Amino acid sequence: CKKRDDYLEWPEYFMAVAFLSAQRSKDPNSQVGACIVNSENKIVGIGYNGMPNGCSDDVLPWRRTAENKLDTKYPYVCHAELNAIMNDVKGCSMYVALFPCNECAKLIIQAGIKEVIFMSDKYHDSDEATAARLLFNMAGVTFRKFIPKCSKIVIDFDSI
Amino acid sequence: KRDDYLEWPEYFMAVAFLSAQRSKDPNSQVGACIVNSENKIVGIGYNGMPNGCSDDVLPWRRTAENKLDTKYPYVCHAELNAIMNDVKGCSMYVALFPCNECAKLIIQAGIKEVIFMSDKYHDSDEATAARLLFNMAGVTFRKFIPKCSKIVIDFDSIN
Amino acid sequence: DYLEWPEYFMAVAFLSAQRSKDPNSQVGACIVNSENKIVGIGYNGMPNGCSDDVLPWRRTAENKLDTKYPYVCHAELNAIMNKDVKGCSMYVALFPCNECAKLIIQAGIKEVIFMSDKYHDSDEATAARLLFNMAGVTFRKFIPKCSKIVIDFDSIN
Amino acid sequence: YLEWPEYFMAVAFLSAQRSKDPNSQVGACIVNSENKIVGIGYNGMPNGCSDDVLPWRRTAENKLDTKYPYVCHAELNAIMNKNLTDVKGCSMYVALFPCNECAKLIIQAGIKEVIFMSDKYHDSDEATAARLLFNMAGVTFRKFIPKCSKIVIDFDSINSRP
Amino acid sequence: DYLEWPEYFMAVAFLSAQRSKDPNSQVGACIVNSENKIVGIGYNGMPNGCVLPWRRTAENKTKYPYVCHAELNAIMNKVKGCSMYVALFPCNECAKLIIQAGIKEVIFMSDKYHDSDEATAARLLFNMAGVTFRKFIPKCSKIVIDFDSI
Amino acid sequence: DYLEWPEYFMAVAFLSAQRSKDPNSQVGACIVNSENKIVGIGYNGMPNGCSDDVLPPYVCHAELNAIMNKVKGCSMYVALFPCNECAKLIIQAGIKEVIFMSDKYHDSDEATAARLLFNMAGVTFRKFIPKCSKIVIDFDSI
Ligand SMILES: [Cl-]
Ligand SMILES: [Cl-]
Ligand SMILES: [Cl-]
Ligand SMILES: [Cl-]
Ligand SMILES: [Zn+2]
Ligand SMILES: [Zn+2]
Ligand SMILES: [Zn+2]
Ligand SMILES: [Zn+2]
Ligand SMILES: [Zn+2]
Ligand SMILES: [Zn+2]
Repeated sequence: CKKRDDYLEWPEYFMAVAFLSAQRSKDPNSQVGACIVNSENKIVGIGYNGMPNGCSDDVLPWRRTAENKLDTKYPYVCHAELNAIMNDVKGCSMYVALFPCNECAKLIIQAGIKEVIFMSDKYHDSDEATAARLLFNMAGVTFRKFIPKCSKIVIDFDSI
Repeated sequence: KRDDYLEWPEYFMAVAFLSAQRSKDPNSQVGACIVNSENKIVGIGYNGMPNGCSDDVLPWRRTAENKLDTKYPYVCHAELNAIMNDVKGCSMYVALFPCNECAKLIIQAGIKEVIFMSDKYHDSDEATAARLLFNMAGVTFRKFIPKCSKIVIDFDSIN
Repeated sequence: DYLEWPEYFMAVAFLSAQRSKDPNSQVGACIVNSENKIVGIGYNGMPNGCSDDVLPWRRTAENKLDTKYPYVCHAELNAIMNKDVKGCSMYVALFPCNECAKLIIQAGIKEVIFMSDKYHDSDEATAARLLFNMAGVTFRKFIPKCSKIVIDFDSIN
Repeated sequence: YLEWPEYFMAVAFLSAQRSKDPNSQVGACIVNSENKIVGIGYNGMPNGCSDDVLPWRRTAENKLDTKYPYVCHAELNAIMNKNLTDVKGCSMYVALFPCNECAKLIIQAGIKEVIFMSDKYHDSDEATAARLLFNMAGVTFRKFIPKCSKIVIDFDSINSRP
Repeated sequence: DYLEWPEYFMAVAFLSAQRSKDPNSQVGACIVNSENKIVGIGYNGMPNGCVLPWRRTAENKTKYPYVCHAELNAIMNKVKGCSMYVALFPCNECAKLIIQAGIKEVIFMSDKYHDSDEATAARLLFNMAGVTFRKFIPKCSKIVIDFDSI
Repeated sequence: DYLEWPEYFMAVAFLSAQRSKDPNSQVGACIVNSENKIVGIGYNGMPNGCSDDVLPPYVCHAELNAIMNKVKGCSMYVALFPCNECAKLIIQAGIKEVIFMSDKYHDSDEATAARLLFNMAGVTFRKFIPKCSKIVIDFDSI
């Protein structure tokens, strides 16, 4: 009687926590998650994109375009990376579904996170992503693309 | 806003079930998740051998002549590991109702509520003693009823 | 004539501003708990390990990547990252922008005490007020009993 | 004067006298690298369950009428009695060599050393399991050899003639 | 026999006192929070990193110029709204530390020096600052720790 | 022309002194860790709860209050060189360095005993020599 060979390994596990957390998002157009892990391979912070604490997802607007900027989500929304850090984390790594914008890059650096592991870099050519890479390069923060062993993971509550 | 997002009860129990998938135990995979009053996760655990103890030398079987040739003298339950990963005033989501030994730890850690998926062994001495201890310590417990039976995580969904 | 706690903490925020290497704008911030301990201090600048003269400080340029705005960190962000702060109050020179407002709310800060609100009618300021209103974070203008405070190191001798 | 190892073991033994267990009293003391006491424990019922309602007896018709299902060992209580954040890297002084269930806790807590006075149950299965886990995990353990066998605490000593 | 919390805490203070290398006085202190956790332990002695040199110079410029008191050491090892168990009623300097530490109660075994100026000054400081002090009355005078007992 | 850390921290010490209701003298102290974070601030005054008391001994020094207000390996910035009682507190707290502005009571018994204790225990004491002589906080600047 020996150990399992088919268990979930730690890299897929941490990114899966990020993607699971993203499913909590009330944003109809974008759901992103983040997971911060320390040198002990323990999770120290988790976040998803949404409105700030105490603020109703049925009181602030979710639309991406409007005549007045104040009628869009952008003045109000918190990115997954911000929420994970606000949930020390110095010498840690962040698993993220999407390469961080430059504003998140600032927080990541000031939080003392030394490594960002991303699933998608879909907006690589964006100003936001270009500024983020430059900040990480100057700060000595690693960023690398996650290459998963599997494309999907099933949580079955009836397995118990 | 979306009207199909993952709600927090299902999320916290999903975290416990995901963590259980890391277990090297061939017969039982159990996870637990501790959550504070701000609805933040403060601890996650699954069942396994202690830190630095190889899953190859230590036995995984459930029965043998000598108990030292079974997993029971060596294995750490999900609840222990969740706690060892303060937690005073928190809630614990766990796939299986805690044993009495886990109940002791849960009480001494200051956990106030236990939310469980399965109570398979309700009539066991372990579960019976666990309930009494919780009753006396003022730790409440309740069965979790999922909004659905499965959750799929797709890493390609971001693309 | 002794300095009061609020004057002291606003003084610490303004003092902290003088640490800034921004050639055009110097801003400071101080975070305090209910026991009147300073829990965080911040000033505006580039992220840790950066602008060793390398990132731009200019306010206008051909494209925004040549300006400081994609790179610079506000005093409020740095104060929060400079040491939890749940149940604390933040002393700021200027009313925080909506981006700092998000961070303040998520940090669990419950009170912002500001000197100036000169951009009150801006979208950034408006969004900040709305978010604080919804999150239950109060904000009040600081009324100093003294406009100036002099620190002379030779005063002791 | 009392040296530090004798002192920390004496705190463990003194703490055991807090126990309401009428047949066995065990104490444990957790100490960090600066010789600061970071946790103290003794054997007892869990928090909120100590008001002389649970059974202390060792034999009965039914196991649920004994102490064993309910009692917390000293090591468990010391660890749970202050994770000032944590007790990682600390040493535990305990009256008896820990059982294998306490071994699990001690390992997962990040304790690096166990100093014990008695190993009277060393030929036990539980003791063998404990040693295996400690040795595998890299937790060092050593038997305490005290400079003296008895320590007297006297409240009159502050007022009395030396 | 069985020890109640107060006897246990005073016993920790007295046990700690035995670590002292001071030949003239051995004093201990034990600081306890509202949940009966020990948050600080101290005994009297010389400063950290120290026959100490220059003693005659220090004496001329008390007979104990270098000593650090049990109460000072317990506080430095710690204190919210705690209680302090101490073998000997605190002096006036220790009273200030205890007040500034936030300690609300001092439980003392000996008040040998009640009529001293230090103790009088200490009582006044405690009364001004709202810090309770009360004399501890033990059951048995002696507690024996026997390492063979297991 | 930006303020550097040492001047900043001594300025905080001097700013803290102005919290003092003591009409005779005002001293301040600021404790800093190796990451340049303020971890404790103090000024001289009456014990907690006793600021409305006058008693024609009672006073708590800046250094004591800074340590009580929240430090092993830290540095303390102080407006005045510590007395011997504060030196004991500084040593037992594990503070490694005292940076002082004034030592105008150097030949006193108190300051001499303090130096002796710091010498025995290996606490470094450093005369602060500031770049700028004065700093002005201007609330109307915003
Ligand atoms: Cl793009
Ligand atoms: Cl940009
Ligand atoms: Cl805006
Ligand atoms: Cl066994
Ligand atoms: Zn972002
Ligand atoms: Zn269990
Ligand atoms: Zn801002
Ligand atoms: Zn045990
Ligand atoms: Zn004293
Ligand atoms: Zn002094």
